[PDB]
Amino acid sequence: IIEFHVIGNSLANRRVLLWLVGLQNVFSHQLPRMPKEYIARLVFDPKHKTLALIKDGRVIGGICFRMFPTQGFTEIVFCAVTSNEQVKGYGTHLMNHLKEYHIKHNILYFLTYADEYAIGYFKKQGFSKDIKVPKSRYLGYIKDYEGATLMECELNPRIPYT
Amino acid sequence: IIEFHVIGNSLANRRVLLWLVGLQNVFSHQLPRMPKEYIARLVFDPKHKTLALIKDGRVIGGICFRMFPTQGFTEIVFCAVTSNEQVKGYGTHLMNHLKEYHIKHNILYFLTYADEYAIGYFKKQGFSKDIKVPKSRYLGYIKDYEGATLMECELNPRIPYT
Amino acid sequence: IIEFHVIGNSLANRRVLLWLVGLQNVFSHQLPRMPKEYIARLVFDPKHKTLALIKDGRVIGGICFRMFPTQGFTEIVFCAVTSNEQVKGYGTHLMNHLKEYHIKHNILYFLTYADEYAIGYFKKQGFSKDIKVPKSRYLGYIKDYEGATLMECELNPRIPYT
Amino acid sequence: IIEFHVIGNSLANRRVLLWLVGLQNVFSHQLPRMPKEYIARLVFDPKHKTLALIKDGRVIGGICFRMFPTQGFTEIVFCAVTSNEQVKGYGTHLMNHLKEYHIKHNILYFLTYADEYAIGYFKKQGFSKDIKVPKSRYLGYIKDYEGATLMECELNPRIPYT
Amino acid sequence: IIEFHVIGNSLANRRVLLWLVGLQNVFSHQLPRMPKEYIARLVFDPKHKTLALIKDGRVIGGICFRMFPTQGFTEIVFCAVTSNEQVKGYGTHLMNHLKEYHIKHNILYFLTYADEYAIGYFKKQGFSKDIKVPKSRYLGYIKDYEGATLMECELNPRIPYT
Amino acid sequence: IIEFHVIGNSLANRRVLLWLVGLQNVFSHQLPRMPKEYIARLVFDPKHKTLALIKDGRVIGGICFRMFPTQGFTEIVFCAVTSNEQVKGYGTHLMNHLKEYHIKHNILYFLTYADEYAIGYFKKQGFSKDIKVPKSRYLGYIKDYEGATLMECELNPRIPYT
Amino acid sequence: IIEFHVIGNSLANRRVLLWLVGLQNVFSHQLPRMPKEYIARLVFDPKHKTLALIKDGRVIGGICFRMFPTQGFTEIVFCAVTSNEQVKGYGTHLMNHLKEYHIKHNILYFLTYADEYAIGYFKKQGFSKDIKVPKSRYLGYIKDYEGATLMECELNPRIPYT
Amino acid sequence: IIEFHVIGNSLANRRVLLWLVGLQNVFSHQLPRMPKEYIARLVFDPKHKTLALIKDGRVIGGICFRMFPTQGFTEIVFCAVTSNEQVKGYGTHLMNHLKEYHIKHNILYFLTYADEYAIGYFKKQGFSKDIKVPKSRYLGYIKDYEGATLMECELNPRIPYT
Ligand SMILES: C[C@@H](O)C(=O)SCCNC(=O)CCNC(=O)[C@H](O)C(C)(C)COP(=O)(O)OP(=O)(O)OC[C@H]1O[C@@H](n2cnc3c(N)ncnc32)[C@H](O)[C@@H]1OP(=O)(O)O
Ligand SMILES: C[C@@H](O)C(=O)SCCNC(=O)CCNC(=O)[C@H](O)C(C)(C)COP(=O)(O)OP(=O)(O)OC[C@H]1O[C@@H](n2cnc3c(N)ncnc32)[C@H](O)[C@@H]1OP(=O)(O)O
Ligand SMILES: C[C@@H](O)C(=O)SCCNC(=O)CCNC(=O)[C@H](O)C(C)(C)COP(=O)(O)OP(=O)(O)OC[C@H]1O[C@@H](n2cnc3c(N)ncnc32)[C@H](O)[C@@H]1OP(=O)(O)O
Ligand SMILES: C[C@@H](O)C(=O)SCCNC(=O)CCNC(=O)[C@H](O)C(C)(C)COP(=O)(O)OP(=O)(O)OC[C@H]1O[C@@H](n2cnc3c(N)ncnc32)[C@H](O)[C@@H]1OP(=O)(O)O
Ligand SMILES: C[C@@H](O)C(=O)SCCNC(=O)CCNC(=O)[C@H](O)C(C)(C)COP(=O)(O)OP(=O)(O)OC[C@H]1O[C@@H](n2cnc3c(N)ncnc32)[C@H](O)[C@@H]1OP(=O)(O)O
Ligand SMILES: C[C@@H](O)C(=O)SCCNC(=O)CCNC(=O)[C@H](O)C(C)(C)COP(=O)(O)OP(=O)(O)OC[C@H]1O[C@@H](n2cnc3c(N)ncnc32)[C@H](O)[C@@H]1OP(=O)(O)O
Ligand SMILES: C[C@@H](O)C(=O)SCCNC(=O)CCNC(=O)[C@H](O)C(C)(C)COP(=O)(O)OP(=O)(O)OC[C@H]1O[C@@H](n2cnc3c(N)ncnc32)[C@H](O)[C@@H]1OP(=O)(O)O
Ligand SMILES: C[C@@H](O)C(=O)SCCNC(=O)CCNC(=O)[C@H](O)C(C)(C)COP(=O)(O)OP(=O)(O)OC[C@H]1O[C@@H](n2cnc3c(N)ncnc32)[C@H](O)[C@@H]1OP(=O)(O)O
Repeated sequence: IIEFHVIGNSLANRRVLLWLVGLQNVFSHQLPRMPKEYIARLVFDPKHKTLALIKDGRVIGGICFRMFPTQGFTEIVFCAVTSNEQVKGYGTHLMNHLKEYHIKHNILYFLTYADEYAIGYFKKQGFSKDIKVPKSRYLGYIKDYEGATLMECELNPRIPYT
Repeated sequence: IIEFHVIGNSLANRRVLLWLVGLQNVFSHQLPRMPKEYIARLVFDPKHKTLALIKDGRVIGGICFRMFPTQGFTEIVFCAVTSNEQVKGYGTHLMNHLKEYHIKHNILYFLTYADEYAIGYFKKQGFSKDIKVPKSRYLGYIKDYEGATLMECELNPRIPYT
Repeated sequence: IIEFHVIGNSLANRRVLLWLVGLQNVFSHQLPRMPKEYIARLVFDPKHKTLALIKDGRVIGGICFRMFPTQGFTEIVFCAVTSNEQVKGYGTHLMNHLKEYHIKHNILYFLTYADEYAIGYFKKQGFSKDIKVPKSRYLGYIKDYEGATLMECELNPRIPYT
Repeated sequence: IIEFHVIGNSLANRRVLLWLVGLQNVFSHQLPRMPKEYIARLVFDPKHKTLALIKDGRVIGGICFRMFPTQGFTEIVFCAVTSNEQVKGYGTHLMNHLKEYHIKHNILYFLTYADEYAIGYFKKQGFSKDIKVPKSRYLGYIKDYEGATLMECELNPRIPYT
Repeated sequence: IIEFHVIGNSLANRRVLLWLVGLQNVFSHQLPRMPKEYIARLVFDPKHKTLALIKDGRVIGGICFRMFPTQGFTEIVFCAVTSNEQVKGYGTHLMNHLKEYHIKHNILYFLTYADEYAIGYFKKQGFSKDIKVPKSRYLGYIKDYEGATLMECELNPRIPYT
Repeated sequence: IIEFHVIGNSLANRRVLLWLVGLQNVFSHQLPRMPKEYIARLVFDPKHKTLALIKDGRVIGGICFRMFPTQGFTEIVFCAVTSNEQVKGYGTHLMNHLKEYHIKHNILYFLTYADEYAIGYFKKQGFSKDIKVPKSRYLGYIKDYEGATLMECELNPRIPYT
Repeated sequence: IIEFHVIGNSLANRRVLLWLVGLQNVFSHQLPRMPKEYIARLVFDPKHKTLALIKDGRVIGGICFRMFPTQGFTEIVFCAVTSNEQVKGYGTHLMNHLKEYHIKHNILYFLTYADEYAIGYFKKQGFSKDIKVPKSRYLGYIKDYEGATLMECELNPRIPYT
Repeated sequence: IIEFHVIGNSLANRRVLLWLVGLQNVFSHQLPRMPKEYIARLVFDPKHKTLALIKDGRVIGGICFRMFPTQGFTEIVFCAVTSNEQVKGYGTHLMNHLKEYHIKHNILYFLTYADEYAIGYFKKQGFSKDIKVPKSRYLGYIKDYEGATLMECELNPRIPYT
């Protein structure tokens, strides 16, 4: 019933392609201040990936992220769970799966910009406002959001998350 | 800078992909009573095409259609122009380009179902409630919408439309 | 553990082969007035497919059908669930999965010939004795059964069935 | 030694060639009011086939027919058994083999035009003057013979014929 | 018209496929205490062959067997003739054709496990309860049937059986 | 999420590799009187296979076995379930899956040597101290353990095990 | 009449080659203190690109830039519009197009050295003397100009520039 | 009798594969607080290498390390010598060989995290708690261990170590 797939636009077949459109749709509905062409541009950007959450063949949530292996971290671009399936643990399950996928790729730091509506969920996911990654390593790589709060999560590679 | 392109999923691909994502977004917003997943599935269906209206590199309108050359007609699936570009003649220019395209393919009949709000636009584009195409030729081919009005446009192949 | 597989003799696989034999066995036991070699011929006909119901690796039911995309409908040939798995919702889930599969293929009409003993099951699956598909479109394509009654089900492509 | 072969010109070829010459000769002699050139043109037509009755390596009878699978029927073009082999059941065995062949191809309707002398043979083979196939389905496909009688045979796919 | 074909699932053919299904049907009807899926698995096992008895194109009997050339014997798995063709010498002709086939392959011993109901048929086909093949050569190769009795037939390679 | 995979070194490979490393670790911990190097050499031996019990992507149990198809039996080399997953039926489900796998390969005899602590588990899985396979067939093929008890399981190919 | 092309010397055909010579000519005339062999070396350097401004097929302006994706910024090398076409908005249109091209490549920082004659135009283009890119990230990558003023423009990827 | 091989999982043959399993075994026994799946994941990670110490064909020690040539250093992941072969100089010989291998690859800095039980051996190997590699160069690349002590060894490329 529940699935997890790290998908993305390569160079993709139709089932993954419609999953990406669903992801772009959910991100738009759940993040109205983000321009939909901006969401669509990043979701289909080849350097971006999306951990998709599938229920009975249908997208119900996902995390869009940008891996920076040469810089040693991943940027969290979009997080969303559809309106009626929220407050059920799916958001935590998504982040946990993202953490397990990243320790398997030996990337141990997440960076993200959270506004006031979002900061609480990231704190529950283990993110902090104390940033260990040096500014010279993320500035110009992650996209800055003025007025938002930069937040960082450090992963433990000896711990299982799923 | 105004452009018209007949595009669609098959089997510039990345720019066609984002165009198809932009068309699915414009269609979904302008046709809110249509399911978004239904729109996406048809927009990316291999047997469906979309005439995209591109302005300065961005999607601002389109007509999704499904050609039935073995039956002698084309089904008009979705028509939409983004709100800020409406009442400028783009919907008329879109339909005229679609007519010229189908005359080149010896397809001279458009079929569609218009609800109470859209009937007036199709009337202004030459559509009629009198259907010359026999029911045995379109039933089970076009998608029926109960309580909507079946409309037909017959194209003149000797007339220029653009 | 229950799965749904649209299988059929191509040109195949041993796991698919033994499922087809199991389907031929179940159909024949549940339809004793059908000739076994007639069931075998259709189940193994390359133009026929069967949606197999697999519980714990073994066949327990299925629906054999013939798609007529150029005609706009699909003919339902055999429906059966093994006797010890009947009256559990398996026949209904089979029909619903078949409806979803045909929506993705833009075939929106089912036609079938029901016994006096099976006509009740088809009425519950939404079938009606009112046939919208013209006779000139199904006669000579679906297999006629003198004495039985033609039944038709129209599918809504904007609705999810599974 | 009795043999039945479905043969025909395309795109043992030399023995099939002489069989086709023998069939054209038998057809011409048994159907004297048919033009010989007309018989030869259809016997060697790529879209036409002939079920040849071979006895000890020699043609003694045949049924030339044209399959219309897109229309759901087959046109019976010529039927003949050489004089010395008539009234032995070969004409009945020929038609029965043709029926079994068409059931394997999901073609369950024969159409033909019988003059006053041939109607009786087709009646004994199950043909009828009542035509279930709609006129819109056969007009302009089968060759019409004015003042002859259109006859139809419906085949039962559950019955063995050989 | 009666023929003998040593067939079996290779790696096949549709005519061979439907014969195998017919054999699976006949074996199962004539051996009701055998699980159908067990019969199906062995009939379609690539190490198993079946000598099919074909009367007028359709299966009416057969013998399924497993050759063990490195062990020096063949195991007889299933023997059946359809009920309306029994008591006609068909089962005896099947056994004789099987014996001839194995002489050409230099396998001179048959082993089998006979019911109290079938043991009489095997005695008539020359089988004996005296087993010359050592236990160390058949145990773990032939399928044991607790309660049944092992029976053995030795073939003379200088004798014609058909 | 429970999975069963038959894996093994030869000639997903990296995930099979880590599975084989996980199996060697589980085997070594659960069988401390076995040399770790001996376990690793057999787990990675080309002629040895392992049925791996995967739970949520991680090895939690397995049966290492060596098939002797030319001799008619399989040697059970190592059986283990990790401590935290014991007494849940996994050892029984592992053996049942191994039995179903071997019936598909016409191997109907398991052989193993059980010490005083493991005899009871094999008894509950149908093994017996009475050995039907002749000594001439297994001596020098299975690895002997002096002062351990040779045990044999005979599988019924007509019974379902999963 | 007006065009925009991001061109450059690869490893270029003749129309682009003459565009590059025109660009080198305009940069020389508009930047007399820059050695012409230095301008020519950079314009034809493969790691450099030039956004060319074409009027009726003729180069009238351009920006030569060096992308440093691994460093997260682009260096602005040469900017010029021909003498008679200046003070018409072309310089702003060029920079805006450069910004749109760079947000599409996820590079969000421009760096440049402006002398006293040039600082005012860059201030109107959104450049600032407050430099957010760390010195350790641009020193040795961009070419230093003593006495000139380092200037930086940060791009917003959610804003359209053309 | 004594050997040294820099081995690792590529994309490895069986002798190297069993050496890697032995290395994973020794690291587990000698570092019990390190999860064995974590040790196995890193030892078989393609970006990791292990300098293996072989005595008479058997693994008796090794250093697992991660080269970061783009960062200018190597991370020391696991060091171990089997229990009975310790305090014999093998640990120093291993590190010396690692140093010689790294000056040949022009990497002149080692970084590692040592707990209280390990700090003394690294001090004897020339490691120091004064860290010359800037934090911006190793943070997020080497795996941090809270409570452990970061330690650094600088190599001299003009000195022979073996
Ligand atoms: C800014 C941008 O550029 C980025 O970087 S990405 C954009 C991020 N923008 C959004 O995503 C907005 C739309 N939102 C959603 O789509 C979903 O809302 C979530 C956020 C995906 C949660 O997914 P979800 O609802 O499945 O979460 P789940 O069920 O795991 O529970 C969550 C546990 O966090 C607690 N909590 C505290 N504060 C919040 C909060 N603000 N939102 C949600 N939960 C919160 C809650 O109270 C429970 O904690 P508990 O009840 O256990 O104490
Ligand atoms: C399957 C089936 O469901 C479909 O296929 S979904 C198609 C229906 N999709 C929508 O409903 C989406 C929301 N809508 C729009 O996206 C745009 O509205 C349009 C419809 C694309 C017009 O495009 P547009 O605004 O560019 O039109 P354009 O400027 O060419 O002028 C058009 C001339 O028709 C006059 N007119 C009269 N009645 C209507 C009417 N109901 N709607 C629009 N115009 C109308 C108008 O007043 C002017 O009249 P004129 O000035 O010529 O006398
Ligand atoms: C057209 C022709 O060539 C074919 O293709 S052969 C089709 C007919 N194939 C057979 O004859 C084979 C033998 N049979 C079976 O293999 C099974 O019988 C089912 C039905 C095929 C499997 O379905 P199943 O047993 O899993 O049923 P499921 O539980 O899903 O639905 C149960 C709900 O159907 C209601 N109902 C009403 N009338 C009937 C009826 N006549 N038979 C069964 N249920 C009926 C019942 O009153 C309940 O209604 P509810 O409980 O909802 O109130
Ligand atoms: C496009 C359209 O123009 C055509 O497609 S051209 C087809 C017409 N081509 C000819 O006309 C050629 C000359 N003819 C022949 O080549 C042979 O004559 C036949 C027609 C091939 C019979 O073959 P055949 O002689 O082997 O027949 P067979 O032995 O199977 O028996 C048949 C049973 O039908 C009885 N019967 C009743 N009325 C007739 C009749 N008019 N003709 C033949 N039999 C007839 C017969 O008395 C026996 O009756 P039963 O004994 O069963 O009661
Ligand atoms: C080992 C096991 O895993 C297997 O592989 S399953 C083998 C057993 N499969 C069945 O049970 C299926 C159901 N059965 C059949 O499908 C058919 O029954 C036959 C026999 C398989 C076909 O053979 P058939 O019927 O064509 O017989 P045919 O006419 O050739 O020989 C007839 C001569 O057998 C004499 N006779 C003595 N005892 C028996 C006996 N028990 N049954 C039949 N005949 C017997 C009879 O008295 C006459 O003797 P005669 O007339 O010579 O004096
Ligand atoms: C070459 C030769 O050396 C080998 O091949 S090495 C194989 C021996 N490898 C070990 O020794 C490793 C340590 N052990 C384990 O890794 C697990 O222990 C098991 C053995 C994998 C059971 O797996 P498991 O714990 O999942 O078993 P599962 O839950 O299926 O139940 C099993 C039912 O057998 C009952 N039972 C009675 N006696 C024993 C016994 N001695 N051991 C286990 N169960 C036993 C139990 O009480 C329950 O009885 P029930 O509840 O059915 O009445
Ligand atoms: C240093 C080097 O290593 C680099 O890094 S690259 C080398 C840069 N060296 C040159 O390029 C010298 C030659 N120059 C030209 O080739 C053209 O002159 C431009 C600069 C390409 C403008 O192109 P253009 O003339 O098309 O500009 P446009 O029409 O967009 O107007 C421009 C708006 O900036 C206002 N403005 C303020 N100060 C200046 C200024 N110094 N120059 C031009 N405009 C200026 C103006 O007053 C209007 O502002 P407004 O009037 O609206 O307030
Ligand atoms: C933390 C982790 O994430 C890492 O980063 S890796 C994990 C490191 N964790 C271990 O490896 C624990 C298990 N351990 C071993 O597997 C072996 O124990 C060694 C460490 C490989 C030595 O190998 P080895 O025994 O062959 O050493 P060798 O014979 O060269 O002598 C060594 C010379 O260091 C002196 N010494 C002082 N303190 C220590 C100490 N703590 N351990 C060993 N020697 C020490 C000793 O007294 C003699 O010095 P001397 O006697 O000459 O003054």
